[PDB]
This record gives sequence, structure tokens and C-alpha cells, in this order.
Amino acid sequence: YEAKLAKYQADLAKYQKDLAEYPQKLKEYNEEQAKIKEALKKLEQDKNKDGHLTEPSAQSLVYDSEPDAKLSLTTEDGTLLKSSVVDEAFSKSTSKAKYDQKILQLDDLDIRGLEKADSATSTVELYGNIGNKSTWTTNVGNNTEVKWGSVLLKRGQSVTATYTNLQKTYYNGKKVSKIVYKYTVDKDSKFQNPSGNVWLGVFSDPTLGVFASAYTGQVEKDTSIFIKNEFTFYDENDQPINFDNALLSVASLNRENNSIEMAKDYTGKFVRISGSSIDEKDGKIYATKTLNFKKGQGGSRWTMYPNGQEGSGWDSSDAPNSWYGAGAVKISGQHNSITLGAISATLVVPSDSVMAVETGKKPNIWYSLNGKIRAVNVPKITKENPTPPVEPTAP
Ligand SMILES: [Mg+2]
Repeated sequence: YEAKLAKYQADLAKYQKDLAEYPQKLKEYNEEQAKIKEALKKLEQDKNKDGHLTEPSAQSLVYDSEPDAKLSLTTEDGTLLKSSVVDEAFSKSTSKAKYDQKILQLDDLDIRGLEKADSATSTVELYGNIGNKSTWTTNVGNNTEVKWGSVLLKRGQSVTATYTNLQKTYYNGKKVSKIVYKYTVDKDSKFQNPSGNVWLGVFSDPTLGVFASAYTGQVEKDTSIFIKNEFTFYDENDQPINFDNALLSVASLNRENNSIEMAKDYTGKFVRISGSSIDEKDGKIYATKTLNFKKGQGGSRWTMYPNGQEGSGWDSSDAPNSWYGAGAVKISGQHNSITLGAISATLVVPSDSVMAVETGKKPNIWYSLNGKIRAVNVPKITKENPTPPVEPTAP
């Protein structure tokens, strides 16, 4: 009868508060549900128009941006890298030209520069356009502040990234407290870096994802880099979330004549976007029938980068037709998995003078997994279904 009564009394005050607030929360839930159901009736009717989900549903996972998240890294077999080693590597070789114009050009980084003698650290040191480089830009965010922990991993090795301090992430209108990703280098990757190392730049904002690279400053024929991504999201009580058809966006699945970006080995259900270059074929999600790099070339409708033409620059976060290189995966359960990578076209499709040339590519990729579904007008669930308050019983 000690803190039993004090607990009961605390829970009674909280009950009284929830009872007072419950009718307004129920009203707001009911109004939002009504809105969502009407938006879904229209999406069903429009399911074959350009940029619409072939199987429309509401987005329960609000997971667009987390600029203020906090990053923690652990690897049992890998090497977390000192910032100053990462900085030195950026200043030399193929990224030097951009580093001298105050730009961190992640896709030009020659990762051999990271393989120095006394490089290891026990905890994450963030690097990016921050501190003394607060006026610098990066090719991934331009002027926006981006930073990452750096790790060297070989085939089969993994890093576990924990992201806390999340300000805007919600599932079914409840706040997400923590996200844990385990990133593993897929053993079947074909990259040639003699050390066997891959650099993962793990951004502090988990919605920006990962920059994965084995680039040594030359292109490679018959190369690939794949990163397995296993993840669990956690609720306000630090418990794993059991997703029920949350939508995961797989965007920027670029296909050029020599290079395919693809997702594979995924949990959940692929949902095609109407009009998109992206489909599923043999458990792999990519541009299956056409290239998507340049209008007219290899069957592509649009041009991936902004050139001036109509619907060009499809490949960015804010472009209206970014769905052209996107798909969605409907996920459930508490533990989910997907593998993202880039591979030489000739390892995937028959050799062909337009669709699959032998020309070498850079074994790198920037990918992201988030809730920013690129299909048009997908409604978000922002209001929780309130649980009727239960009056507690006295000791
Ligand atoms: Mg891409």
C-alpha cells in the first residue's frame, strides 16, 4: 500500500485527463477516416492514370524527413572511420576537383583514401557540410545540412545503425521513438576494390538513407554493389512496431545503358505505380523493359536530369513525376528487409547495343528507404484511433 496508492492516484489523474480529451480525439479520428475513405475511392477509379498506385491504400507511416535524428553505429567486424581520415580521402584523387570548389561529391570519392593505417574509432564521428564546412555543399542535399558516419565493410560484414531523437515520424498517428537498421554488404557483390572494402556513408537523417561505394577512381565492367537493409521501428514505449501494410518508397531506381539500380530480397508486397519504368521481375524491382535515363533512348519517356524539356529531371525528391523511377513496397511485421544495389546491365539482361552495353560503371549508389511514396495523392493517416480510457482500480 506504499506507492500502490500513489500510482493509482497518478493513473486516476491521467484517466481523468484522457476521458476529458477522448471525445475530441474520436471526432478527429472519425473525420480523418471519412476523408481518407473518399480519397481512396477516387484513387481506385484513377488506379491506371499516370503516377497512381495500381493497388491504392493509405499511408500509415509518416516518414518524410528527420533532419535532427541522432546516429549511433556499431559493427563487430567492421571499422568505423575517423572524420579526419574521411576528410583527407575527399581532398585527394577523383573527388579533389569538387573538394576544391567546396563541394563534397560523394559519387566521386575514391574510397582507397579511407584505407589508412590509424583510421579506426570506437564511436561515430559525423562528417559532412558542417563545422568548418557549414558553408560547403554536397551533391546529395545541395545547401541543406547533411552528415554521415563512415564505415568500412567487407562482404558479409554488417553495421547496426540506431537513429533516436526523431521529431516528425509517426505510425498510425503514434510517435516513433527509435529506428534500427542493420546494413550488410551482400556477399555476391562483384566490385573489384582489392582490399574487399565498401564504404558506407550512413546519413544522420535516416530518410536520406545510405551512400554505398566501392569506387576506386576507375569504372568497372561486370561490377555490382548490394547492401542488405534490415530494419525495425520502435514505439513510444520502446517496443517494436508490428506494421500493417505501411508503405515503403523505393525511389531513384536508375537504369542507363550500362547500369541498373535495383531492389531485391525484400519482405512484403511490391505495388507497381501506373506509368512507371519500375516493375518486379523474378523477385527484383527495377526498370524491367526500358531505360529511364534520357528521353527517346532505350524506350525512356523522360530524362532523369533537368535539361529544359517537359517532365525532365524526374529524379529528385520534389519532382512531380519522380514516380517514373519509383515503386512501393507494402510491409508488415516487426522485422523487415530489402536489398538495394547497382549492377552492370550485362549481368542482368542479355547484351545489347542499346539496352545493355559492356561499358564500365562506378560501383556506388545512393539509396533511401522512407515513407515519401512518389505516387500521386496517397492519403496519410495522421490521427490515432483513440483507446477508450479505462478507470484504474484501487489497491
Ligand atoms: Mg538512383
